[PDB]
Amino acid sequence: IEEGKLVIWINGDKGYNGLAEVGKKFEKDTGIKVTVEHPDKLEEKFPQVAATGDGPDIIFWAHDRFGGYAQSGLLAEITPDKAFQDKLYPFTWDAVRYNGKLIAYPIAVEALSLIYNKDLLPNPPKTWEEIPALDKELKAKGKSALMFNLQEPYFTWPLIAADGGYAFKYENGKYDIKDVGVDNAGAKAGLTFLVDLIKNKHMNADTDYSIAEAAFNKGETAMTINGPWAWSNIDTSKVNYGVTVLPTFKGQPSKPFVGVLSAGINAASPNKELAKEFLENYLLTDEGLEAVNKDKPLGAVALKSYEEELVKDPRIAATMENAQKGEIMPNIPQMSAFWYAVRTAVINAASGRQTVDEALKDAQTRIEAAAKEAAAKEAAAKAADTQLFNRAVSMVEKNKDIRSLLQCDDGITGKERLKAYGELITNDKWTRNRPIVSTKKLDKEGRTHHYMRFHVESKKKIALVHLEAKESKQNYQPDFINMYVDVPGEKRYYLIKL
Repeated sequence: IEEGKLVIWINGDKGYNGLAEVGKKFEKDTGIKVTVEHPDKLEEKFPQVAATGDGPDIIFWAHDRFGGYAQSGLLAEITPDKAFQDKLYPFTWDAVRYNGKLIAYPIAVEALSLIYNKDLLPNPPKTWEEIPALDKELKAKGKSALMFNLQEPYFTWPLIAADGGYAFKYENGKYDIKDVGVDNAGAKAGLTFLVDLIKNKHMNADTDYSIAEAAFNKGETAMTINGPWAWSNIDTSKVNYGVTVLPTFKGQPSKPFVGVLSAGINAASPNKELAKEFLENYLLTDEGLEAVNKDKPLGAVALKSYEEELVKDPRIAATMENAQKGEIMPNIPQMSAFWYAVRTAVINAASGRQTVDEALKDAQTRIEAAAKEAAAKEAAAKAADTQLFNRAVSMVEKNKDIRSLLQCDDGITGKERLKAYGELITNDKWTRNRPIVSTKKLDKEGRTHHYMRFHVESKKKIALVHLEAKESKQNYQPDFINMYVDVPGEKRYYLIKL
């Protein structure tokens, strides 16, 4: 990655010519060249090139893919101040957090809405419960009330979640991956309502994306559930349509999954401050987003000032309302198990191959099984820190010069047993437990650097040890490249220098 310029990757269905115009304005004002590219499979290539210290400085993609990048240490923690954060809707910041850290800037927000035919239905239903009666009325006119894709859980989840289903619990700013909400009472109630619509012939278990789109766009059904990617085909159909809040179920909003197009900074980039400057001062502004939107519509946006302009279009207002009431898509890898399992559950419940309770219990079990590891990854990460600490403690306590600085009680009867432990303030947080931890950065070459501090104590002195270790390409264990000890009243002592 070249220092003093920015390279940006974004998908080829986005407004990349518009983004390139924001880049040319940045360059006009600052002298810094901005190059926008839209390589195919950028989301698969990114983690491969970033790990070698290559790739773009900034990547734009749906927020949920960034959890895996962050787990791999490939995204830099971003540093917007609180004034900047207050310029975006607060829920959007929840979509770009991993391990308690902000790892991308939210740009736009997408979610399913209720799309309705204003000529058949000028007053669409506020509740799911009223849809059976409305269908009876529309059936008498040779129409139906509602058709939408029943094959895919992304489309059926909004109803299943409404009364309390959820993929994984989000609480205290993070996911509890072992806390899955697929076979709880809320999910059962929503899926039973869906299956009852099918049993009562208000919907057909075979309806899929194409069949529902064709019925709505031909004026055969009064409503569908779909997202903003579908609006252009309806425009061509000339159906007189509106877009509105999804119906409530048991008095609770339907909860569609929310996707937040976000901009992440490559952890290996030598241009992190330039990327922040571009993103905060040029892109996430009314003028910057307008330029992107004019090329290809962003939909609803995270930036309050520009969203307040876009909602002149009530369809955009509806996307945002549904998104604010929705479930942010989780950014953790066990969602692959969620999709696989809930897809079978909903198909089987809708076909009658299983009951709702059996279908959802089987799904819940499969997801929990998938979630049983993942402890393992953070456990292994912690054990890597414990190994760095134990190696460093051994080096320090074997060093004659450091023992002397610590005024160790050593002599013919024995050597003093030193204690070692972490700090009371760790990453600016009160930690009475004195934890052993490192922080990580990626260098220009994509190699991981680990930074750790800990105390060593003799009866006479308590010192602070600092170390930096660098990932090895030959060995599992990293190499120490810097290590020093500050003993009060003494000169800093380097065990390893540079």
